[PDB]
Order: sequence, then C-alpha cells, then structure tokens
Amino acid sequence: ENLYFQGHMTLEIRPAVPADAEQILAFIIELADYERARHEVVTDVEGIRRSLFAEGSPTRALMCLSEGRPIGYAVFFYSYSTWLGRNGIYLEDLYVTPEYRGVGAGRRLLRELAREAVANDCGRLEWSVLDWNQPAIDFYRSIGALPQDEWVRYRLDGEALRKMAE
Amino acid sequence: LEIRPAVPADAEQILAFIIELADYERARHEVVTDVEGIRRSLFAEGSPTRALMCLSEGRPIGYAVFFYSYSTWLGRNGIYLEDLYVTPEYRGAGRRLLRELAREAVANDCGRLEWSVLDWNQPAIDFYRSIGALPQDEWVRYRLDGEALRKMAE
Repeated sequence: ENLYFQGHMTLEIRPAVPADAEQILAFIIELADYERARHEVVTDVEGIRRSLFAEGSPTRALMCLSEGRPIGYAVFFYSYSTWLGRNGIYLEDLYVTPEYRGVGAGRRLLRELAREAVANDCGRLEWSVLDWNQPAIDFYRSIGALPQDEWVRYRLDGEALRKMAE
Repeated sequence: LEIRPAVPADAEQILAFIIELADYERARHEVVTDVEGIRRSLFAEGSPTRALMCLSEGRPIGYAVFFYSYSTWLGRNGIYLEDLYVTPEYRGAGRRLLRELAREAVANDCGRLEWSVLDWNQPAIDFYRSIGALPQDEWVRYRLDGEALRKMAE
C-alpha cells in the first residue's frame, strides 16, 4: 500500500541579473559535469558576471526559480540564416537541477525561447546535444525538433586560433 | 585583395553569392529570401549579424557572414561563421577572409572561431583540416522551425 498524487508549485522564469553570476556559474559547472566535461569549465564568477552582462553582450540568460531558490537556467544568443534572411536563436546551455527535473521547468524555458523567436521574427530555434545523451535526444525528438546530422561543427581555438590571426 | 565590412549597398551581391554557395551545398531551393529580406535583417539597425566582403581590384570575389556566440565554459564570447564563399574564378582569398575573422576574434576577446561543414564536402573538410581546425563531432545540432516552432511557442 502507498499513494501517488500530484503536487503543484508555482515556478518563475525571469531574465538573469549581474547578481545571478555565482549561481549561474554553479549551474554551468553542474551541467558540464553531467556532460562529462567538468574540467572544461575554466572561467570564474567575475569572468561570467562581466562577459554575460556587458553592455551590448550578444548573450542573454534566463533563470528558473521556485519561490526562488534558483532551480535552472538557460543561456542563448541570436544566430542568422542567410537562406531564410532571418535571425534565429541558438540555445547554448539549458539545465534544471536533478531534484526538479519532473516539474516541466526545462520544457517551459524552451517554450519561452520559442515564443521569443516567434515574437522577434526568427526562422529557427536551435541547440546541440551530445550524441550519447539519449534522454535529452528522446525529449527533443518528442517536441518535433529535428537533427541536422549532415553538418559537422569545426573549431579553431587556443594556439591554432592565435596562429590564424598572426 | 581587399577585405572590408559589408554595407547595405552590398546586399544584392551578397544574395547572389549566398545563392552560389547554397547551390554548391546542394541546397539552392532553401534560399527563400530576396534582397529586401537580406537588407531588413542583415542590415537592420541593431543587427547582431555581420558580413565581410572580399574584393580583388574593386571586384567582389567572396564574402563571409558571422555572428557572436558565447561559451559558458570559457566565460568568453566566440564568433560563429555561417557562410564563407569565394567565387570559382578566384579560388588565397578564403584563407584571407578567415584570417580577418580570427583577428576579429582575438581583438574582441573571443575563445573560439567556429563554423559548420557538410559531411560530404571533402574539399571544404580538407581546407579546414589544413588550417588546424578540429571537428566537434560528439554534438548533434537540433532545430525547430516552421509549424513545430510555432506550435512549441503556443
């Protein structure tokens, strides 16, 4: 004998502010750790605070909270399609703490980005997922998102980038 | 050869090149915009997107289109290169366009310069390999557009 029932909490989504930096970094680390890349986080709180909230930063961040109490975040920026001749939005990070993965916070963050895209005349909302991350893939497939698997992303960074400039 | 920022007057030439590139990428039919649409978006007041023109002796020979990304791991902006193209009769202009983008990346405190390539496009892959670029092939890009995007918003 036991009993299951629905609980209801009011959740909040708001734009992030400079004071959110320490929490945002905390969540960035948690996400990177889930993505098996903890060691790749090389920034610090002031690095995040300054770059994310610079005047004319291309990047925007949202916080998700419960009587908050932050429970998740998203970081995104505008992209462009030359084929559509329209801006798009690219979602870089999306994360909800494990404890709160059932309440629909992740989905609503993604929905609000979609609303922003449509409201701003954008052709596409896009993001990336690790090929081994089947739970996330299942979710993205379920909402009608489609893989762009003909494309491979290439990167210049570190010394190779410096040499290309020099 | 000359590399310069694109201006609204370049829109016609940019679109012609966009179509040339799309055609090579086996996607000519995906270009659904006109010059007007390019003007209104690419050259909108407050536009997040930039373009570079490559010219040889006053003649436009190629272009790039790019925007700023962000790495939460690095705590740094990056640049994402959407389009890079040099017309056949002039194919080292492409390398020159990339150099300018890299210089822009370095001056603007960017950690990464990135772009995408079709897996069948071996000439592009060969070129990118030759400049020290590395494939980020653990990731798959996902997209919502059209009805799926509209329905998600609602």
